[PDB]
Amino acid sequence: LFEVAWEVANKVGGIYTVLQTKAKVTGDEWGDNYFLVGPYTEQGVRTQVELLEAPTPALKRTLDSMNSKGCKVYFGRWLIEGGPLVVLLDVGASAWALERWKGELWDTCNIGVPWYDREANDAVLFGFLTTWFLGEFLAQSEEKPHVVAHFHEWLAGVGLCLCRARRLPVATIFTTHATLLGRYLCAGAVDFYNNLENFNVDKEAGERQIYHRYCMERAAAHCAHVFTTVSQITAIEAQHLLKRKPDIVTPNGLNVKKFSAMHEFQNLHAQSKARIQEFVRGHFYGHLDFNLDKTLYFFIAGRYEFSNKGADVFLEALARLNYLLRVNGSEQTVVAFFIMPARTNNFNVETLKGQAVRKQLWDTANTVKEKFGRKLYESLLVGSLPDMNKMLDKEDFTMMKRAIFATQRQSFPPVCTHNMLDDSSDPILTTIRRIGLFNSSADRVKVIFHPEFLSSTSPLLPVDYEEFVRGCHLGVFPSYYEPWGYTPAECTVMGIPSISTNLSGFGCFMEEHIADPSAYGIYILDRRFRSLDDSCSQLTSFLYSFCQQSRRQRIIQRNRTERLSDLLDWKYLGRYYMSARHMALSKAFP
Amino acid sequence: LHAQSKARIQEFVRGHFYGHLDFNLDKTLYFFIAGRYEFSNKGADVFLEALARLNYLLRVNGSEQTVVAFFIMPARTNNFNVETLKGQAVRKQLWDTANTVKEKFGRKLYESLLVGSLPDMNKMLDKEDFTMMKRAIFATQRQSFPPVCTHNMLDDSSDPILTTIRRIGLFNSSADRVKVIFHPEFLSSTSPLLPVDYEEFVRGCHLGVFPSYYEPWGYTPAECTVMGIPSISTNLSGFGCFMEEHIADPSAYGIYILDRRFRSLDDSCSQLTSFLYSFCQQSRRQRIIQRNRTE
Amino acid sequence: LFEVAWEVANKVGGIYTVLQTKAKVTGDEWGDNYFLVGPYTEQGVRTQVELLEAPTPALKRTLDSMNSKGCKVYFGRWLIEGGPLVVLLDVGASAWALERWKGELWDTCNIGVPWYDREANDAVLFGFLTTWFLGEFLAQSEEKPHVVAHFHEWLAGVGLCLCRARRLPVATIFTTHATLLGRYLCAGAVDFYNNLENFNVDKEAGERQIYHRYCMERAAAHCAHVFTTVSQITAIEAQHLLKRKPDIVTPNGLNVKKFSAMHEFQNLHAQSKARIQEFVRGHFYGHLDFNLDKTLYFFIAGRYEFSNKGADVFLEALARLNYLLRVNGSEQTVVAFFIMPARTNNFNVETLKGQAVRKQLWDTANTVKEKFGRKLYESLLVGSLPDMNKMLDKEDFTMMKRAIFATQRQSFPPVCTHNMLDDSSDPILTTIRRIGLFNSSADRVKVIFHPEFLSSTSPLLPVDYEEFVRGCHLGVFPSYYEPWGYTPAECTVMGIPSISTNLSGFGCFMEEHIADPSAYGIYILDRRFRSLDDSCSQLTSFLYSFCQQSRRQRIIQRNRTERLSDLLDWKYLGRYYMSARHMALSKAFP
Ligand SMILES: O=c1ccn([C@@H]2O[C@H](COP(=O)(O)OP(=O)(O)O)[C@@H](O)[C@H]2O)c(=O)[nH]1
Ligand SMILES: O=c1ccn([C@@H]2O[C@H](COP(=O)(O)OP(=O)(O)O)[C@@H](O)[C@H]2O)c(=O)[nH]1
Ligand SMILES: O=c1ccn([C@@H]2O[C@H](COP(=O)(O)OP(=O)(O)O)[C@@H](O)[C@H]2O)c(=O)[nH]1
Ligand SMILES: O=P(O)(O)OC[C@@H]1O[C@@H](O)[C@H](O)[C@H](O)[C@H]1O
Ligand SMILES: O=P(O)(O)OC[C@@H]1O[C@@H](O)[C@H](O)[C@H](O)[C@H]1O
Ligand SMILES: O=P(O)(O)OC[C@@H]1O[C@@H](O)[C@H](O)[C@H](O)[C@H]1O
Ligand SMILES: OC[C@H]1O[C@H](O)[C@H](O)[C@@H](O)[C@@H]1O
Ligand SMILES: OC[C@H]1O[C@H](O)[C@H](O)[C@@H](O)[C@@H]1O
Ligand SMILES: OC[C@H]1O[C@H](O)[C@H](O)[C@@H](O)[C@@H]1O
Repeated sequence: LFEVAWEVANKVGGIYTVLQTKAKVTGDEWGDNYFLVGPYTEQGVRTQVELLEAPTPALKRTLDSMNSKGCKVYFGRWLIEGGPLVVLLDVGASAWALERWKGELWDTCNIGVPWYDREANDAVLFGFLTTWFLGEFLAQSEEKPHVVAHFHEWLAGVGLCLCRARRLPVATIFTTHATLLGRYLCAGAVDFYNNLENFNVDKEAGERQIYHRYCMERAAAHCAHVFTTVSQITAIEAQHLLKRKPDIVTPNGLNVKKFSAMHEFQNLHAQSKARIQEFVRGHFYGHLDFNLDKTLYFFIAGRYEFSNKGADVFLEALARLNYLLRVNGSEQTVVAFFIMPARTNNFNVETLKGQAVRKQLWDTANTVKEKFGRKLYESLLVGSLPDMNKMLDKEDFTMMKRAIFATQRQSFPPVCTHNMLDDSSDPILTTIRRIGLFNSSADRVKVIFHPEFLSSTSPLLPVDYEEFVRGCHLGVFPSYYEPWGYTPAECTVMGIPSISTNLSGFGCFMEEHIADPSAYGIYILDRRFRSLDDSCSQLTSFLYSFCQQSRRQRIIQRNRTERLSDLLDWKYLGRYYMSARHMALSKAFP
Repeated sequence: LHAQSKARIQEFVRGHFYGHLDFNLDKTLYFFIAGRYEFSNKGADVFLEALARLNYLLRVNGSEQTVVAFFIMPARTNNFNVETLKGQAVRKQLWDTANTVKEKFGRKLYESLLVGSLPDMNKMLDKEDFTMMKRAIFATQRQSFPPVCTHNMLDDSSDPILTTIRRIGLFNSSADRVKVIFHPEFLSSTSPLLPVDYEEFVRGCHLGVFPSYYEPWGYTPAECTVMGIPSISTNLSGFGCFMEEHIADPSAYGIYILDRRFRSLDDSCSQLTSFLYSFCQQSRRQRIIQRNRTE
Repeated sequence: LFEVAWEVANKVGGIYTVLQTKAKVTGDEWGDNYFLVGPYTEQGVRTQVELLEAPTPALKRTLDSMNSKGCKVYFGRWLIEGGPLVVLLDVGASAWALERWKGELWDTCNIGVPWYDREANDAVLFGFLTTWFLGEFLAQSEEKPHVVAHFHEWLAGVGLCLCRARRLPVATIFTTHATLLGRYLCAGAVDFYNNLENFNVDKEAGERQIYHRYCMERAAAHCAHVFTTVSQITAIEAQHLLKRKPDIVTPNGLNVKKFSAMHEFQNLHAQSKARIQEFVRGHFYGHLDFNLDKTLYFFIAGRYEFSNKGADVFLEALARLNYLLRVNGSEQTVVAFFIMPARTNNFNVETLKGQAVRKQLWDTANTVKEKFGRKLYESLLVGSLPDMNKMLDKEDFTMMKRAIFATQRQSFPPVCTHNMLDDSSDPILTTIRRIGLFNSSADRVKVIFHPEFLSSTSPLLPVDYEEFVRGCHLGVFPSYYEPWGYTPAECTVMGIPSISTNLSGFGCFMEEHIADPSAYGIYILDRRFRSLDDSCSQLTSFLYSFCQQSRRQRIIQRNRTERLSDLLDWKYLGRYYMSARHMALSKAFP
């Protein structure tokens, strides 16, 4: 098996997660005949990969057959023990002969990549290197086994045509997880779901680009022995646009972390929410005028797509929910996070300063705490109950007064934790300042935009993504166009209720698998049969309905949402890959 | 008190010089010049010239000693800069990561001691904690040099201190034997960074250099000597004049009286450099004895 | 060099400390030609010794020359890096032929050991083994060097006669640190210092025993090329009783631990006194009616000799000082420790229970402390100064009341921390209950008898001896008969003022080395020209005078006492051993 892809060592939301979750089961069920191919980027990928430059059995012949011939191929383990013997390929090591590879592409399939975008050039170069490695392996192994080559996305789709030109006896499977042409039309301010058969692919390809990419994608789909897509909705645009109906639907699964107790995810949520509460206390210093027990943490994560990931409708719903909470005289407050990576330069002074003063207050309270504890210990040793007024003197009251005065703040807490280099052109900040949300005292919702992926080694918010998601209360992902949707998937795996859409692969998958959804925390939101304003109103209604329920109802809802983890497990969802491999073997050679 | 305050200053230095802790901290001496922001009156130009010269001698002498010189002179700022707060944040993030590995190691060691078997030291730490230590080490990697000013001043092109610092080529580099930290604000016990009031910080330093040209009496050296810290006064100062005829043979009690009346500016700078180097050469025992004599 | 002795691996107050302190300088000045010989006891001595059974250079010939011949010889390092290549000898391994060794002793010097005491039989067996090892080494080394053999005490004195019988060409030095006959006459309720020339050695030897021991000691003194003693007072009884005037006086030194700062011993004293204060709070639970800042810690340590170490006079002085402190209306209190090992079975329930309730109160105060700190942190985060009455609720007051009630105690704290198996015959407890000292509320002095050596791994008092001594305030050692005195020596080395005697080697040594003593914390107490009652009165006066001075005076006195460490340093006191070695070399062979 060869699961060649571009995201194996570099962290990107797509491809990387599905491969990392699949590797364990796909290796334990099959064995050491599982091989993974990907690129090399000088970004720290070697930190997570245990490279094996020295010769190693289980395809030891290529190391002394081709490595010392002007190429660069490594063998790694990934630090994940699913037996993922990964074949890492360097991109910049072999780039001096791009002209001959372009000529080879011209001879074979009249395709290639223009010099405008280096991403696709690197993808094609990696495809050439992968094809050379696979051919060398077949030559060295005397063609005794019939290996199956599987391809993900267009970043590794040139392998299909390269192998078909050379007629290598392998079973070809191609699985596209996102028709990028659909992605770039859905961002073109044009309706995409009302009609699909009225699109002219060649006319649209090129004004927004995606002409060579579309051509190579369709060539791979046609020439691949087995074609596959993520959701049933994915197959719909695949057969209507690429004119190649997928052989079988292959829903995306996850490696659920089973605990010895059913309620351990609740404890993880409690701890992570405590950490988020510490961050909130840091950010809203001098403005802690709202109860923190009535605070709910909403969030929308993923790549920074405004109209595709559904951030405009979420912000409109947040403004409306703020208006209803203000006019209803409610003590509930909602802190909404926005984890969408936009380029910054560093943090702003306000956020780091807020964390600093929060922990300075923590230190001052600690000091008074040890002094009080020592005096109380003396009193208990003597045998007299404290009268509570003889312990604290004038100096510690003086320093508490000084600390309180130092934390006084007149400006409002910032909406962005980082210092972005383009604030006049950022959609999120623009609409935030348009809808009049500035974390004010009167505001019932507080927006925090964290334009960066979460990491466990960050100066502020020392939580990785999974822990932070476990800490939140509701994940709102009203995405207009996205094939499957991972973020709601692990939200429901970790027990957090989520707001999906009927235009999403996750929402569609959970639509017909459960009778009466939204009773299990899956607030499916209709975006196909409703206008934008109606969808915003429905999102506001869903948010308010989540707000009105008490703590017991929230706990019960989280339990019900967690109970659905078995649907997205790779044990249940891995059978489709096995079926695809069986069809590929039957088509190529029994 | 000096030991505790120097420990706090060491924590601040570790925060500021994160990813650049290539110098021994036991060979680090903390000089400072405090008071109101007068350049030619409080003697900040001559101090910076002497700092540059002492850096040159320490570099050409192959010395392991390093000197961190503080400049507490209030100039109007707007807030801190991102680099300094970020440095404190990553320092205490490393502290938290080391703490986490520390509790895990302590629990495993407690289990081993309860069983009755001496640790073999390789069965305790697994792959995950090594992974997070590697990630923490990578996160603290830094390519830019530590800043010379902890705050964000609104006029850097017209500040005398920063101008002469960038003129004398001092940027807290790895090769630099002296590191300059300009803190344009009075110290306070309730500050987000450096949570020390002025007296505690002065107790933590090693030598207070106040080569003031014109000032009537001089308080800063007075409480420096009251708290035991050796000081460098001048014969144009009221404190220096007062201590001149009250003690036979000064500079044997930590009062490095510096002549600025009968000497030119260059000669005064050379004498200040000689005094700084002489303070640098003496060992820990000599420093302790000198602090006792000054107290 | 061969510093053969019985206390090299087993912990005994004498011999062990002097050898362990000397080894560093005597090895750094000379080198790897330094060899140490001692016995083997199955008591954990191998834990502190890195045995080298495998062959090792620097006398590698004996390992393959004699070890595989029915004997048992090891090579060790001691874990002390003074280069102490120690030659460890097993005692029980070679004991099957004691009859032939007894016959050899009869042939050589008409000496030996009767079967009443196994200590001296083991000593003689170890002496035979040492002589065999030394002879084998000379045979293997072709007698190229002229090694010097030095002997300590009568536990290794048979080596002198054994080597003299065989006429081995070595330079013999013998250093007796205690004339044991003097020790056992001074405990016989007979005056010993008024006259020395009127004693009949043979008549006294045997009724109290020490006949064979005395004979072999005097034979070693006569036959040794160089004879040496600890103090000038030691030489006095040596020449008047053994009839062999020592060649030179060899005062006992110590390896002083120099710190980078002069005042570090003050900080060590502060920390150790804090630990002793924790122990006192544990022991006196429910009876902490006295200020702990006015508490002074006196102690008398060493082996359990009542009339020789001066414990009766110390207890009489403690009772008198208690009477004066009571009638003077003083707030000062004195806790007097008695570290004298007597056999026990385990601790008593009261002391362990007291430590337990002390740390239970510590835990309860801690719990209230975290609750208070969290509430205070919330208040400071809000921005409001605490009003100090809204934080503590009824439950934590309830548990503080319950804890206070649980620590109520009606019986007085015990005087002995352990459970001794003979309380009706213990001199210390007998005189304590006679002088009416029971740690009462009215008592101004509190006596704690700890019948065991201090250790760092004890369930209570987790302090080794040096740390505890650093923590105390005054070491009272009014010893009647003891040759030199180590305990006051390291008391003054570590800065603690001490009360020595003019009958002591340390007191005599410090008498003529400093003008006007007792101005440096050395309270020399006259016991030769004064009666017992007068000595007790002088001790009471010294204790009261120490009590009256304030904290500043105590600190200054500790500084002055610490300044005298250079007198007892081995650098200054090691020249006498060098002189003795030079005389031995001159007498044996130039
Ligand atoms: O701060 C973040 C936010 C998102 N993700 C990852 O990004 C993926 C989102 O994938 P999705 O299919 O939702 O959309 P994509 O970002 O791939 O377009 C999830 O698997 C997350 O694990 C992350 O690692 N850190
Ligand atoms: O960070 C600082 C620096 C200086 N000072 C005070 O400023 C005074 C300096 O007075 P001096 O006579 O040296 O000169 P002045 O500043 O009055 O001109 C000293 O007493 C210090 O206590 C302070 O409080 N904090
Ligand atoms: O709790 C104790 C008490 C005493 N000692 C040691 O016992 C020795 C006392 O020797 P000294 O010459 O005072 O009298 P000895 O006990 O040898 O007769 C000192 O060196 C101490 O180090 C000890 O290790 N722990
Ligand atoms: O954050 P909430 O919705 O109020 O949930 C409250 C918390 O949920 C879970 O983490 C646990 O059951 C906690 O015990 C509970 O306090
Ligand atoms: O900072 P230094 O000059 O090296 O002084 C070293 C320190 O001085 C004092 O604070 C104390 O004596 C400390 O015990 C000592 O370690
Ligand atoms: O126990 P005392 O005799 O009262 O001595 C008091 C203590 O002595 C030394 O340990 C130190 O100087 C301490 O700073 C001091 O508090
Ligand atoms: O369909 C699988 C997932 O990965 C894809 O590459 C897309 O980035 C994401 O939107 C999709 O949900
Ligand atoms: O002379 C007394 C002190 O206070 C004065 O006001 C000056 O500011 C200062 O330089 C002087 O040393
Ligand atoms: O004289 C040296 C020291 O060790 C001796 O063996 C005695 O036990 C002790 O009292 C003496 O002070």
